[PDB]
Amino acid sequence: MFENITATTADPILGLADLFRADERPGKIDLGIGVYKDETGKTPVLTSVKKAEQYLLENETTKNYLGIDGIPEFGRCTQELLFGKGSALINDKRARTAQTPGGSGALRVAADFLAKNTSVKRVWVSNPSWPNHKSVFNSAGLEVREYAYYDAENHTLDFDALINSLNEAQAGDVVLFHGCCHNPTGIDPTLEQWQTLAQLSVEKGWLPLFDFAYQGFARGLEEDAEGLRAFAAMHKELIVASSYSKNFALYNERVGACTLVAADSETVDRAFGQMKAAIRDNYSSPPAHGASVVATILSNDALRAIWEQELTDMRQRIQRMRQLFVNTLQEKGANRDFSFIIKQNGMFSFSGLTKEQVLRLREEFGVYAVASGRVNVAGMTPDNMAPLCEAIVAVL
Amino acid sequence: MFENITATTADPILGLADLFRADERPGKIDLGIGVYKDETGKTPVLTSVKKAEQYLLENETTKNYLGIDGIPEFGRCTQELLFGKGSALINDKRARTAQTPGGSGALRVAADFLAKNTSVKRVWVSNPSWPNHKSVFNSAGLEVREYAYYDAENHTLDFDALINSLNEAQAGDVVLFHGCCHNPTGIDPTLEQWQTLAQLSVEKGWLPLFDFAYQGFARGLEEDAEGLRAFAAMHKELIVASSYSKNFALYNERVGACTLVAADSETVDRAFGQMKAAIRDNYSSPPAHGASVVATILSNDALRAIWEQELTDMRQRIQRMRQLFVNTLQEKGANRDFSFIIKQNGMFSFSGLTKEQVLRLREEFGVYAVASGRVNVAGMTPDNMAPLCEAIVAVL
Ligand SMILES: O=C(O)CCc1ccccc1
Ligand SMILES: O=C(O)CCc1ccccc1
Repeated sequence: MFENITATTADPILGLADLFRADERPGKIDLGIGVYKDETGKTPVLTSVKKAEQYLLENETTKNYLGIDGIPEFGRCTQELLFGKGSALINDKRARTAQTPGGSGALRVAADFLAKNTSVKRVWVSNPSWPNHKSVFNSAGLEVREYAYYDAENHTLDFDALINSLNEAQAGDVVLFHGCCHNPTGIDPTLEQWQTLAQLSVEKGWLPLFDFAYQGFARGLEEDAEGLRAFAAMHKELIVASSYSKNFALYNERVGACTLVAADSETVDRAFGQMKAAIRDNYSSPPAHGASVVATILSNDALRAIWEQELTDMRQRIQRMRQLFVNTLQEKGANRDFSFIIKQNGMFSFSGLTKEQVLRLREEFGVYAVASGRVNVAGMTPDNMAPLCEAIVAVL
Repeated sequence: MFENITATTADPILGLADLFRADERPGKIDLGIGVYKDETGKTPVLTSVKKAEQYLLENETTKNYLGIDGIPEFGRCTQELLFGKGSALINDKRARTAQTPGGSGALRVAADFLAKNTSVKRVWVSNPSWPNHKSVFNSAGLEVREYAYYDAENHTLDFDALINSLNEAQAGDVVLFHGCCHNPTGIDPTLEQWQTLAQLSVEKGWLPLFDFAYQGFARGLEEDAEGLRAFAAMHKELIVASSYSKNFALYNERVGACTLVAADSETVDRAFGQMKAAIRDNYSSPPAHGASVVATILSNDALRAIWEQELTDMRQRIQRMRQLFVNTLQEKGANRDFSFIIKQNGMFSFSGLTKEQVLRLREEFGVYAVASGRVNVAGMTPDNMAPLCEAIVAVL
């Protein structure tokens, strides 16, 4: 049965770790997968996470199965982060949260739930795009269409092209939005743009799906949720697939959430029953450790303030690497204006490298960016900056 | 888009956790979900597990993503536990293991893999079966057929009927076997029957899939793997969905494995690529914490001797409860001979109780069993035995 299985296209991002590891060039540099690094080029455990885990070591008395939807206090903390403490969504009990294995898990759960229980047939995603969106949604039998998003001459959100692109999108189509730190462009709608989009989505009868993996990385926790909250103020229904992988540097514990919102409690509770059925046929119930850490941190005043400052330190270091990055490129002999890189949010820099230029950075310099030309600014340090910028300049 | 979604109960068995929880009667007894309890009626974290978490707290330096297939040492330890240390499957590099969130996650991964990459159309499952086998495989678009298994008269394998009912299983069909402690019946093939079954499937051209969640709970670690290894010795191709939820009392950390076996190394690597693609389309990569614990324990000599003793203590306690259970059924004047229960492997007794008797147990006595009549013997203590036995006696 297995002799004739055909090999797959390597994943443009995930496949990068093996290719990087196998490269024998001394001085190779990994700017691929979006993991935050410190000044030393390490990805450490957060001290607030270590404190929470020590707490769990001392105090946990069982590993008994969580509910299918996970730790209740986790869902409750997720909803405050997403919607704001005194939110009308929370007071009206209009939202149900399933703790999932990562925002990835939340995406797949959303996709299965929608394919099995609704009339949804397509999801609209942005180009440039995050590859797993089309992969996850297609696997659940959903068709995926692209909307336009980016002006590549100006390195700007092309707002009219976004809207014109979606003239197409019908009532009961899903439209996917990145809550902040658009992956890969780093360009986000303004508040006013978020409000226009929200109003258009209501009028068009779209079902909004927010992929929210970077809360805290654009401007800060509350300001990063403005876009989502503006959609939340307008809509009877939406889904949020959120992650704690990046904001807690908890990548490998797979901590995320699928939040369902509907017009009232009755409806959301009833629809959430079928979300649980979608999880049943998948991984059955979610992993306790990472979510308990996040719930422990978010529930304790003192721990939370420790985490919040760690998060801003992460964000400030990336801002510093972005200034250093555009400065070093100039100094290494790039003509070009690269100031547009300073105003991209999140972990990445995106300009306009072709696949050919990316492959050359790799073969010739051992510098690994993603096939799309996306570079991990958060993987840059004062020590790799010079060789990495020299590599980039040579391929321009 | 959500208003017409219909009320449902998701997982029937996990659904019992809630039914049990919401019940306000103080003498309620839980005999549903297969979770081990100690003498005090608690589900403690294992000492070996606490020791491992302690080590991890003290020594982990990163939460950077695992590879799609998880911790390499976890994979190694799994295949050794599965196939034996000297195995030709290991030396010949014919097996690839992905760490998954539970054996449940492994079943889903296996099903998507098959649905997507092979011409497998149907999966044959025992009668009776674990309920989630059917819904998992159906969710991936695979027909599920039933084979004869349990002789509900002799409380025995109806082996000849099993072979008759599999006559129509075609070359390239999947046949699902439980590695040991068949759930729910507690009746496993003998080694000789396993050997007959291994011969037949080679002859018939079936793809065997093993659900192996109870290694160590029938007779012991190596003894329980005998059926699997008799299949491994004969087959070109094979899939194992194994779990550490029960043997490490680690239910909520979601620790399992999907093992793929093919004829040679090139074949298994090319197909495993597509297994990785099925995971990428799903939760992307598995949770580190639980599997780290298991890898920590299995690769350190003293730590694993502590674990094996704890597992021995779990099995030995269950057997003492089985004996106490039939004896006190008798003493309470039971109107059927329940000595057949002594012969069942694992955590359960499949007792022959009807749906009516199950509902009356729940309603009159606050004793909660699975609707099939399966009761969790591992949830029985000396303290709850007499009340639960008077309950069963009254409904017979
Ligand atoms: O590099 C990224 O885009 C973020 C990390 C990631 C990559 C692929 C799947 C899940 C998370
Ligand atoms: O009770 C059982 O059959 C074992 C525990 C379990 C139940 C449902 C999903 C995963 C594991």
